[PDB]
Amino acid sequence: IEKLKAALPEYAKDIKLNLSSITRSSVLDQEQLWGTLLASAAATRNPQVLADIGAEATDHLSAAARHAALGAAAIMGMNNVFYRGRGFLEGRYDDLRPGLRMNIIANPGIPKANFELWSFAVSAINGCSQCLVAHEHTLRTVGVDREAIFEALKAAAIVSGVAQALATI
Amino acid sequence: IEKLKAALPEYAKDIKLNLSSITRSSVLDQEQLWGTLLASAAATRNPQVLADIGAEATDHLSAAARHAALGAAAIMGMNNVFYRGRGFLEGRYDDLRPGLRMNIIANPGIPKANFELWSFAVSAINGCSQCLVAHEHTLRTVGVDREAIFEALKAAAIVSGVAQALATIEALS
Amino acid sequence: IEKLKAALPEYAKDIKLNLSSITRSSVLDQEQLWGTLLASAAATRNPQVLADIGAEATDHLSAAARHAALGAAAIMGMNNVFYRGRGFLEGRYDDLRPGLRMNIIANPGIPKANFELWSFAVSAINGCSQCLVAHEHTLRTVGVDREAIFEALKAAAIVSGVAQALATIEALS
Repeated sequence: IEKLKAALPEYAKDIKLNLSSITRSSVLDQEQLWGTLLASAAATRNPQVLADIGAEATDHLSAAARHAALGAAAIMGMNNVFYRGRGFLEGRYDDLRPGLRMNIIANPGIPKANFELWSFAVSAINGCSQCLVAHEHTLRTVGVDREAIFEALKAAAIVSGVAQALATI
Repeated sequence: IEKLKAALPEYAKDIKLNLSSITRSSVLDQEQLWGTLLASAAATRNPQVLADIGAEATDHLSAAARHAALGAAAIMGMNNVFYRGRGFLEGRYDDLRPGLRMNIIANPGIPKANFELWSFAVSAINGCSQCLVAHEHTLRTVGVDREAIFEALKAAAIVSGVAQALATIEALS
Repeated sequence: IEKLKAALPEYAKDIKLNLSSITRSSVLDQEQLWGTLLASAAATRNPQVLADIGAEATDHLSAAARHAALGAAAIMGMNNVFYRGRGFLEGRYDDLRPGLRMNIIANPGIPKANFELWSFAVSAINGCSQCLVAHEHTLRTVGVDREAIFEALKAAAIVSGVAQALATIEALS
């Protein structure tokens, strides 16, 4: 949403400059861009941005896609915490069974190439490496350029910057 | 708790099933099962979520209990930053008095245990290993199990997933 | 300050003494302690805290300064995520070219040795080791004392504790 680029303060010019440029590249198609932009935004917790990018991510994302990217955010929210947490315990709990349900990572709808990538984005924002890494893997395998994956990280990072600046005014 | 479940969308079923399972569970002291779901929901920072795990906790915890829980998140919000922080600085700050009071550490009511428990929980939501390890090494001393610390982590992670799941819908309309 | 200290609960007793203690600081400046305080509040994302600190802020800080601390939080918000993610990938992308504009960092408007203190404090709140370490290195290079940097870290953690503490009350009841 352009009203979103317009809401950014003047001491956060860079973020604006980075938002209009990331939100209109090409390296990623539309479903991969807006899909990541949507996932990242719900992950910032700033509803302003989620409402805006989402409104824009309707003329690009499919009905299933929207739910997908939002599901990714939902489920990485739990996992990013779990795995990073276990990871900090020197493997001392790797034996138990997490029990956490997550049939959705099997994507329950939409291509994994995209699901997986949006999960990357979210993991980048939440700060969980044991997840950021495996998704870069699951991706790299199914394909996806090293360029596309990087741009997504750039997307997560820029969405996070917008959230912060809009949350300072 | 049961109310909050009809909230999540069709795209977050896992979270739902996940939420009814962690509480339906019985791996730890019912108390340990709420000041952890509480301190944790408080850690998430979602107002809606903190309210529900606020309702079913109304004496589901021992009054001074909530104080300990909610006090765990509050004091950890400080600690998880300072310590994670000092831990990134190559140890060039390991000898400076972090004149930060945290006396609540000598927990109020609740015996100095479940504190380190939901404390541990909170540390997970915030991502501070430095703390997460100490509260675990200590928890594994006051005779606290391990399936229970694990159970706590599952709890911490699930509420966050519930937080994220909710906050997205709570905004869009 | 005072108005914010009284809004906090009883159990958050330790944070109180902390914000109160961090407030009447000598270690850092008026501009320093306050851009940090201001940038940290913005970083905790808590509306109320940004407001109380801002209100008091625009009193010890110049417009160019208040804007700088807010720009730091905004820009670190982008950078703390990118750099952290790239480090998680183990340099396997360390030179793919970020292509992310900054410069607010090159020239923030006010003296760097203050903008850096502010970016540092925010990187501690977001938890980016790559950034904290860079900004901490930079700081020493330009003359700031580790006591001062240590003071900024504390500020950030204490402010964080405030946000967390005030957040729960604001939610429940």
